[PDB]
Amino acid sequence: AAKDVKFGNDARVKMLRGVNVLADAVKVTLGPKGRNVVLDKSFGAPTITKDGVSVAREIELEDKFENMGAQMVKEVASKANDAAGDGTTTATVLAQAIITEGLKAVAAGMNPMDLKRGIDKAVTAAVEELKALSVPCSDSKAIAQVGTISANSDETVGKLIAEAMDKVGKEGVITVEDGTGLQDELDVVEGMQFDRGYLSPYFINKPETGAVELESPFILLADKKISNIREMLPVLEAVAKAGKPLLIIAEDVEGEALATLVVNTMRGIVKVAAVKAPGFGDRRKAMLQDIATLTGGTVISEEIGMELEKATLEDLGQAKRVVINKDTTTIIDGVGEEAAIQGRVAQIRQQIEEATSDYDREKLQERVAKLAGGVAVIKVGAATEVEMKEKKARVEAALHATRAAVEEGVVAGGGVALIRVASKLADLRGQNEDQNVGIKVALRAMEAPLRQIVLNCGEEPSVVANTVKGGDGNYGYNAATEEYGNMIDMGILDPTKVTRSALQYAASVAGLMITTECMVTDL
Amino acid sequence: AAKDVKFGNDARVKMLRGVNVLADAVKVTLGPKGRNVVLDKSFGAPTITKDGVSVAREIELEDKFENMGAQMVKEVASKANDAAGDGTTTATVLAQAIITEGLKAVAAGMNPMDLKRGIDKAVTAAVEELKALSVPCSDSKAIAQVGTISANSDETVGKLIAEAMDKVGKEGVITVEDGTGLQDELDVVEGMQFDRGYLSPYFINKPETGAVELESPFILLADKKISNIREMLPVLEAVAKAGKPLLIIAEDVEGEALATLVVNTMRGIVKVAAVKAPGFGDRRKAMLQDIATLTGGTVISEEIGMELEKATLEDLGQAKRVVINKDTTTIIDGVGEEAAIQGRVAQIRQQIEEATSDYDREKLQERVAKLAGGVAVIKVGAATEVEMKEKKARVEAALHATRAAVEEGVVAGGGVALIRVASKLADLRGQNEDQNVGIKVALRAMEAPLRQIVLNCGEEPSVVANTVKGGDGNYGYNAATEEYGNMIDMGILDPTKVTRSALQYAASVAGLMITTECMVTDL
Amino acid sequence: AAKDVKFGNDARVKMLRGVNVLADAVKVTLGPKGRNVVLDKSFGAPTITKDGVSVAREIELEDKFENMGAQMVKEVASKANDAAGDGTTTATVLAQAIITEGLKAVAAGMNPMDLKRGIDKAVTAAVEELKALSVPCSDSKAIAQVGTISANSDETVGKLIAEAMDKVGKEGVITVEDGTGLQDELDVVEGMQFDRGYLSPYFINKPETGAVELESPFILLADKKISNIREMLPVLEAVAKAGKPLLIIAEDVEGEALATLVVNTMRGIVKVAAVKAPGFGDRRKAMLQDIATLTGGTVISEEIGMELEKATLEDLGQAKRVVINKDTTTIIDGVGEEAAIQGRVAQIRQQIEEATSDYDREKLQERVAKLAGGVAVIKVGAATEVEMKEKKARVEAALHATRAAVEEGVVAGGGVALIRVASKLADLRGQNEDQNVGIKVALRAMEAPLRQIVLNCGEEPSVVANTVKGGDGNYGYNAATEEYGNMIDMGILDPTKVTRSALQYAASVAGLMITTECMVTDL
Ligand SMILES: Nc1ncnc2c1ncn2[C@@H]1O[C@H](COP(=O)(O)OP(=O)(O)OP(=O)(O)O)[C@@H](O)[C@H]1O
Ligand SMILES: [Mg+2]
Repeated sequence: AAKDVKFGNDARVKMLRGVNVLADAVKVTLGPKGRNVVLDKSFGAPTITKDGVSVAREIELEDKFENMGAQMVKEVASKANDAAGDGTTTATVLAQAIITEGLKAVAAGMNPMDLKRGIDKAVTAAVEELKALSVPCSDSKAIAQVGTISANSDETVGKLIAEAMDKVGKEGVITVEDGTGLQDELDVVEGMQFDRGYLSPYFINKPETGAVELESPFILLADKKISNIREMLPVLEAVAKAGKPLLIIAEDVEGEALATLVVNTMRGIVKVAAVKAPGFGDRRKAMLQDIATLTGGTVISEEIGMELEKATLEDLGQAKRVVINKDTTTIIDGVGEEAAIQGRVAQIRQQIEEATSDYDREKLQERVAKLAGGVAVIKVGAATEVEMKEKKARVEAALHATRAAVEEGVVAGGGVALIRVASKLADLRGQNEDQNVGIKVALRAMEAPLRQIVLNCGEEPSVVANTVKGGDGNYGYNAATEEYGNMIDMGILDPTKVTRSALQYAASVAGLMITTECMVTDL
Repeated sequence: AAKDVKFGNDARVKMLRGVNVLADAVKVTLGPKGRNVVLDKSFGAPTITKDGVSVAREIELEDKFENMGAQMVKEVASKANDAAGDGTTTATVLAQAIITEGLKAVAAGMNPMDLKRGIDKAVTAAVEELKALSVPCSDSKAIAQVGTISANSDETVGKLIAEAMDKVGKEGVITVEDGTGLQDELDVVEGMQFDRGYLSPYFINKPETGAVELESPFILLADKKISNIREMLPVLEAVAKAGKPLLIIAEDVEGEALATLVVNTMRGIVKVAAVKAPGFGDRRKAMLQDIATLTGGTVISEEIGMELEKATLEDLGQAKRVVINKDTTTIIDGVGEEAAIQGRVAQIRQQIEEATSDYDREKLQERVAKLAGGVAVIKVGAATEVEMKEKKARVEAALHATRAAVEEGVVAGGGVALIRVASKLADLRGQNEDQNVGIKVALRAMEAPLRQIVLNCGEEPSVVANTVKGGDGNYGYNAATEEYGNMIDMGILDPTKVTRSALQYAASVAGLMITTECMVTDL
Repeated sequence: AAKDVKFGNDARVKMLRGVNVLADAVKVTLGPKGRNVVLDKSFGAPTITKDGVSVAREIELEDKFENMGAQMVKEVASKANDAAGDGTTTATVLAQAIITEGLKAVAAGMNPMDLKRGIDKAVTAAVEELKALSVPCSDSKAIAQVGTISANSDETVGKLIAEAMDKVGKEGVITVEDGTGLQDELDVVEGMQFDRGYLSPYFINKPETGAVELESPFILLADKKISNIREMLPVLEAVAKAGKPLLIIAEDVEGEALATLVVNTMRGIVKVAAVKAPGFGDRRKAMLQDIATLTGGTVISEEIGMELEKATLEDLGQAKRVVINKDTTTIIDGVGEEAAIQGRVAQIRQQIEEATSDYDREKLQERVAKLAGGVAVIKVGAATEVEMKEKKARVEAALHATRAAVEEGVVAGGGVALIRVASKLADLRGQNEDQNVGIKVALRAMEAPLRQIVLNCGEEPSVVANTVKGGDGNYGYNAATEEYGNMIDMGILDPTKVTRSALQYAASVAGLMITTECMVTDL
């Protein structure tokens, strides 16, 4: 394209404008008194929403430069939600704050690199402080309390989570499914989960949540790199004859002919999803075995002279359901052979006993944990299909909030934790003055979420912030009841992981953007 | 595509303008002295109408923001007509009123969230007041009086309704069909009705009323989720050979291949409609059985290893006629086996006797009520096909009006009930002053319908409103005769359900719109 | 030409906007926190001053409506400014707050008349509270502090004022002159000041103040009025030989005969001034004698039979310089005779004792006092001439404020009095709600200026205001200290009169602005 190139402050004002549109649109929804946002749809009537993630998804600007600013913050802030299951809007609010004051200082002649070092330092210390402020959430009593809090004070949801976690471990794999009636059901089943997402976003299925569900799919295990459809057609035909969907777990699927056809062609004729095999090197092969035995299928390895051209249906494994997302694949009910699965777990258990290094032992037991761990399936029952569907959503939300809570504890919600740790860091300094203003920039930015929340309440944000800061510990402002108090006692908290991810990612883009001297885009 | 984003008062004036165009166009038709509205048609000569619903359907604005305002109010107001069988225009008039004054207050600096709380409170109390003001309509004498009133004082229509309702219960399923001659006919027949509408609006048949009629259709019962046409083609072919239309009652039909072909392809070759099975969980399966026995067909369940690939015509049930709409499916004459149907009803009746909980008993008898209830078919006879067709329409209307009347009674029509309950709530207050103006905003809005009605009469609306308010009970203004009096005695009333739905939905959008800070639309 | 007229809110908005613009600049400047200010001039090099007013003076609004609205505030403010000597800004600040609220109320549609009444009522109450609150001016140390306030942390000015004040006496008038050199000089000047107006503004000299200063004025004293030229003429002839500027003292000059000839006939190229002789009756004569002695000139009376014509220049005394203002005319230094002046004083002094009556004593004592007191002159040095002018202006302002402050007594500054009174005021209720709101508005207005100072501080005025209100007695916030302490103890006090004056004027303006439905402008 002939390009349009901008440098320094020119590129600065451009990015700031794009960020302000994105942040201002999204932040109106912040807090219990958050306002609505109308998103036009050609499909029919507009959508009125308060989900800041939905709003962000719709933000695209006309000016190429401003749009670059917005798309940058959107990409990083989204990583927060992916990591902690929440944090995107807060990440956006913080990012806008750091970027606004950062660029002001830059334009005032301060050194961008120093400013960033200062911002980065304040964030390091602040994360330490949050870690210290964190209230743990380990015992089943705590787990349930967090669960119900997340489920809008639903004692039943908290119970479900706590029960599932107890029956499968706090770091065990738990799924949520539709109930068969009024009563909730919970049953551990043969399954597994690995950190590998879909190869193509175009594999997204009915689940609007950005995931893909496959009922009774055929699992295809091939440690080869499939770039062409030719040597896979026979399998595809057989699968098609079965009418069942397919899950391709290979070393990697290349977008030359395979991923191309699998997506561009299979837009209705079949249901095929593809993901990379877990791990690398030799472990990649071993793990595929675990998955194979688990699903009862066999792996096609060129090493053994296995040919996908001859891969029959009996080679393919199967599971009651499979759910894949951005960065994870969960095999819910492997049709494997109980004894076979137990045999492998034992085989690996033996290998662990005869391990000659910590690294070997560690990875070895991570594998047995997956196989021997199983999947806990929660079946949300209710009186009506509507209630059932609504409760199910609540359970899914509470489950992600609670898991984050068990991992890093919990902290005063309502934007109070950030304003708390910030008030502590008032004496923090750096290698020099620029670095110092960098530190101040971040500390002041940490007050943005609470001030926004109080803004939507029709209250004075600088007065409430001033008050909350003067307090100590988990003392804050409850925007729901609009009264001060102990945030934790008032049941207003966030998993420390989301507040952390939000701050870190926010500081990440803010740092990159503050140290950007040139922007290039098509005319 | 690049978006155009508006915040605060800017988005405010935009929505208000779009709402005023929609409301002003529709409200000219309000009352006995309502004016006409000409709707251009490319198809030929323009249509002159007084049906406010038809007018609304045509309203689309050029400005993307203003159009969003109009489409919002149209979507919610339509829910009133769907719920109570009327109320859309009143809902629009009220909505415009609440929104107009609400936004004024917002722009005056009042808290949007408070204003909405106040509006919401006044509506809660007002609905209580309407409930108190309601004159019941239960005895057959009342039922007939309401019926004839709705049928433009036709004693025969009232009789028909009362007779049908008596022969099948006030909450029983009653249909209206074309007569075979001069005399009206009424006969209860084997049938059923469940709250499940068409999956695709594109299934609408000849009935312009937004419904779909199917003569002697083949009912296909499958508790599976049909997303692909492949495993259903054989059935479709067989059905095609029969020339009879088809009704697909499945767990859900996904728009991947099935709903896609069934709609996009079957635009003339066949007549196929699809709806979701009633209920969820285990009840979904049980109910499908009821429907199966009722229509004489069998359900295809993967659990039993049933394959749609082998679903022959004998598996499909049949009914004399089936009528599906936005949110309901009515099986008018099941070709089921009398004894079989009686057997099931007995079987379930036994289950009720051995029930171990209120929830079980309740749902169990709801099912027997459907099967054992049957459908009352009214056959509108007349001297000429024109008369027959016109009377039939009257019967259908009177039948919505009367059913709504039996459910929640009846109240002074002519916009008098709303202005009545409002005059009572003059001392109502809230948590604060903003909330108070919120309350006033709603109370003043409740006078809009009557004032509009009187406006179309060429009379002074503030004088008539002032007078009606000073009165008491069902005392109001009869815009037909243009004299004051007792609305109920003058036979000018509305089912309490429509006045309620109108107010609630109106306050709903008005509330959302008043608490909207940002609008996003394509450039 | 044609005028554009606006009515209702539209008129109001223009005024409001205009008011805000003017107010905003003023508000920031006001308070020691605010920085001084320099004013640009197209005319020439920029003018350097430290006045809130000046900013207002500079500010003109392009929009006629806005400008006019702005003008209204300024004019009132100036009036307050003159009387108070200070608090120009305060009035402006107060007015703006009041106006905005009042306008909002107008937006409310409450009848503004009540609001104005309420405001007036509130003002009256506040005034009473203030008066009680106010305490007598403290000693010179306080005076210096008072001076410093006018100083805006100009220590020297306060010192100068105090020093000048001490020597002269508070009662004694102090005059400011440009410094001879960088070092300030304070010289007491012998001479008497008597409060006499200048007959015509025409006489009024070049300087903006309009006080007329004559260099080496010649003083002619006549008891008799100067009827006509002819009697004058022989005086004039001597004067022609003269040509040093002439000052004339006469009991009165009948305007037409003298003035008509003088103005029309006489170019008046030589500077001339006329003043009425101080006092009336014998006392007036006595005063004249005192003046005459001080001048060293002689007075001619009909009773003496001395002729003006006969009287030569020698009879006329000379003064080093004379300054005349409308209120008063003073002679900075008559050449006089040292012995003569002293002798006269003694003679008068003897007379004072001699007279039995108080009345006689008072007149005599007053007469002696004037001569004895003399006038005090203050010179302001500066690094540069420009600075000196700026300094001088500040000094002058301080002096007036100080003088006013002392007589009035001092009240806590910082708008502490205003806030304090308001709380009491709040309890008071207006006759009707509309009045009530207005009353509240006035109270709110009072609070605001405290906030503005706080804002300059950058401290959140809310907390400060709240804290200030909470404290009983004199409780306030010292900007400089940024510590809470008694205002009196702090010694930062604003004059009661100034505070009172500003408030009243602001209220008046605000009320007027609110009332004014319509504005008219030229096209
Ligand atoms: N250290 C201080 N703490 C509190 N308030 C102070 C302090 N020093 C002065 N002030 C206040 O600042 C105001 C005086 O400033 P300024 O003279 O600018 O206001 P103004 O008289 O209204 O404006 P102008 O003098 O331009 O008319 C008074 O209310 C005074 O009490
Ligand atoms: Mg001042």
